[PDB]
Amino acid sequence: SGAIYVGNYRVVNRHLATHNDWANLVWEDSSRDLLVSSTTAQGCDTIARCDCQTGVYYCSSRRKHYPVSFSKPSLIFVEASEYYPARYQSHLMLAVGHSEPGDCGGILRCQHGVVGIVSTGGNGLVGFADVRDLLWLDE
Ligand SMILES: NC(=O)[C@H]1CCCN(C(=O)Cc2cccc3occc23)C1
Ligand SMILES: [Zn+2]
Repeated sequence: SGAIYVGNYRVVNRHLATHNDWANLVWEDSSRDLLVSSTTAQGCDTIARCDCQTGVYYCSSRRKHYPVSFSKPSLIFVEASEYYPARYQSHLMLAVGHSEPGDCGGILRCQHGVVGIVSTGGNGLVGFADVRDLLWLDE
């Protein structure tokens, strides 16, 4: 579990979105596993606007932060799940690192701010849904 809070927005994994998130929907994309909903309170996360390929993520299943090198956002095949059929997930970045299903929502950050959130994993890999292209999150 986990979310990004920036301005009047809440960014979460689309497969973990709540009834409240869907009742206050701003935008959602199944191909990215992202959903953004509106909030009454003000968010203070800084979103990174960069092409960094190194950063640090939070891994809830270990209660620890890990440094990682990660790939550029791209279309990566993801096996079928209870939430989606087998498909290519777009805007996804992979890294070598520990992850378990409950790790989704953990933030990945570089020196510039929030890069994205854990969205996939398995076999010593961890996948992050990128958020750096969503320029509208700031205004
Ligand atoms: N974006 C998707 O389509 C997700 C939906 C839920 C399932 N999923 C996973 O990758 C499950 C998983 C296994 C093992 C380590 C994992 O770390 C994070 C997630 C995960 C794909
Ligand atoms: Zn950066």
